[PDB]
This record gives sequence, C-alpha cells and structure tokens, in this order.
Amino acid sequence: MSKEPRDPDQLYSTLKSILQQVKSHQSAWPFMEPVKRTEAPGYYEVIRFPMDLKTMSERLKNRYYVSKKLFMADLQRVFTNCKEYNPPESEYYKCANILEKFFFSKIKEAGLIDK
Repeated sequence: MSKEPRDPDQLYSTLKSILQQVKSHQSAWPFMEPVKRTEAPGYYEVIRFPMDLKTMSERLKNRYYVSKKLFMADLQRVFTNCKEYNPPESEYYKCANILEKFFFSKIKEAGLIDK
C-alpha cells in the first residue's frame, strides 16, 4: 500500500509512512537508531543530533515533524549529518544517497517538496 493524503492532520500519517518506507529500505540500517559513543567514530563532536529514523519518528508521532521544511530538514539531517562525518567508505555514503533518493520519491507522496 502507499500513503498519499492531502491535509495537515493527514500529513502525520504520511510523514510517518515515508518513515516506515525509508527505514524499510535496504540502506536505512545505519539510521534505524541513535549512534553510540564507542561505535560512532565521534558523532558527539560533529553530529550532536542527526535525528536518525528512530528519533525523528518519535517526534513525528505527534506534530514535531510536519511542515514541509520540518520533515525535509529532519530527513536531510539524517543523510547530511551521516555523510558529513563519514568519508568515502563504500556503503555508508551510498545508503544515505540511496535512502535519501528513496525519501524524495516518498516525499512527493506527501507534497512536502512541492512549492
């Protein structure tokens, strides 16, 4: 099934649907939770709050992320922040690329990238 409403309140269920569709991708595995202190190279020094697909969703549970620039910056924050402290590894920058591209395709279902 796909989500594609056209209202403010209905957007909560669509932005979250895009979350379930983005986290379900084969590249959201590095964004399905909050980084760590011993596993993360150093997100506490360059990426304080990247808002992966788990924290941004926790806020989207109500209305924290539902205003075009709010849902976009949140996801773009996951991809951007993740790539920022991630050199040309191999699947890290790729997945964020992929998933990000998958998000945009899902955004148009909500109408957030629209003008």
